[PDB]
Amino acid sequence: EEIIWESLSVDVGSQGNPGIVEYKGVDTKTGEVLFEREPIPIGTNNMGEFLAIVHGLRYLKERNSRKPIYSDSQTAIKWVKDKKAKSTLVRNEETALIWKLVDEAEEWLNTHTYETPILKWQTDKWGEIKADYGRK
RNA sequence: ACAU
DNA sequence: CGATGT
Ligand SMILES: [K+]
Ligand SMILES: [K+]
Ligand SMILES: [K+]
Ligand SMILES: [Mg+2]
Ligand SMILES: [Mg+2]
Repeated sequence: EEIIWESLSVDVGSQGNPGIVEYKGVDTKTGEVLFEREPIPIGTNNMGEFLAIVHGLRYLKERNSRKPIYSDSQTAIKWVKDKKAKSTLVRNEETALIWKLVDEAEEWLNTHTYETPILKWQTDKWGEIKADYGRK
């Protein structure tokens, strides 16, 4: 089982969990940063990992790319498969922004199609995903 | 347990 | 050490 180097890798970064959430997507081979989301003041790790995959799907579809997406998040991969983000984060004025983005990402999944393979990055074999923030 |  | 999730 080898890395598919022609791929997009995504990852979340946070200050606290729940806390400030951001994410980015990079070229798996070169590490070139392809997109970065502006920090969201309160969210969870798994909400951010979900948003990152969905953004990757939208980014690749816009560019007519058949590349797969790597994520290290078992949870977010399943949420994308199900088209449903099963977060426990409370809904209040401070979490409204992240919940709006998650709701909108789900809505995009339910109104669009894609063949993009969403693959588990095997951290135990390969080390940290190329999109990692280096904060742990 | 596993993945973050 | 704590949190988010299956
Ligand atoms: K990190
Ligand atoms: K990891
Ligand atoms: K746990
Ligand atoms: Mg991750
Ligand atoms: Mg990471």
